[PDB]
Amino acid sequence: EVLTVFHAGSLSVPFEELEAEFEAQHPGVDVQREAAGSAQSVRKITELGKKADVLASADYALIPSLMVPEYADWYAAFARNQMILAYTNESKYGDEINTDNWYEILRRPDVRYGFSNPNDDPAGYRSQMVTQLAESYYNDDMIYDDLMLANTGMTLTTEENGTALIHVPASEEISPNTSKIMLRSMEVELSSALETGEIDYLYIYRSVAEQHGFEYVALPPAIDLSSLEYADNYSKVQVEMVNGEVVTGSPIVYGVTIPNNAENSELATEFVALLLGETGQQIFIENGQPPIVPAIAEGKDSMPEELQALVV
Repeated sequence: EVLTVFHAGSLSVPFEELEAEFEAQHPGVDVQREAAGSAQSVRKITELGKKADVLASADYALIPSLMVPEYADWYAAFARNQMILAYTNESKYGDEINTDNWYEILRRPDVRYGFSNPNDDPAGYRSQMVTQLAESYYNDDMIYDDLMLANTGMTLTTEENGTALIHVPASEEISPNTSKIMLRSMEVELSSALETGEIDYLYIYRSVAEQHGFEYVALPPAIDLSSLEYADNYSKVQVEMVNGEVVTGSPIVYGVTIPNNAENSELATEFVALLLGETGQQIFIENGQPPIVPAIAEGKDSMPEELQALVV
């Protein structure tokens, strides 16, 4: 039989490992994964009329926003990403750097750091969010100014409600000081630059750092966008992109559901049980995407009995 799984691209490595283990436990089963962007994966079900047994989004909130109640009765937040500061043995002051002093290292004139385009890449605007949130955490109101405002065409205003608003101009108008910053649209250019020592530090997800074998500084959960419990702190920063669209600091949390129109719901239950259980947990730990344990569910009383045992 066949199990159809639509998942976010960033879930590819762990879901590959899940496919292998699930097929090893279930001989006759053919797991057919489709990797795409999270919103695209959801739209396949909600707009294109495609049938999937499992839907996994890199933004859990897309499930209640777009699928509930017509296509989903429940969802579970099961893992997260986290913003880190990646480096290598070639990075200046790598021996010194830690969670307490990372921004002080970045302040040094000879240190160069990379981040993605904040207009086009979530990792890009997230680099700005994390840096701004650092100010309240470390009691230093010049971190964002020194690192970003002084070296780019990005600006900052304070909204009437106390929220920090970062303004990103046209990509060609960001015009970074290249002695301090490497800014790229394609993240692989930045990871390559870190590998060769062209940059010293790189704002990227933990998953990416671990995949490349980079060292990294773990950042406080209050600022690193990893934790559901710090959602109200993350929301204290917003980023306005050139087009006018505004994004808000929020947890980077993965969500899963079995769609209401799944063709093999019973088999889907067993797959999600593997994902939420000890096997899936370790797989996600190993890919730098820490699991939420137990997973946090909405619509728990509408979930299969087997899955209810695996959620809060």
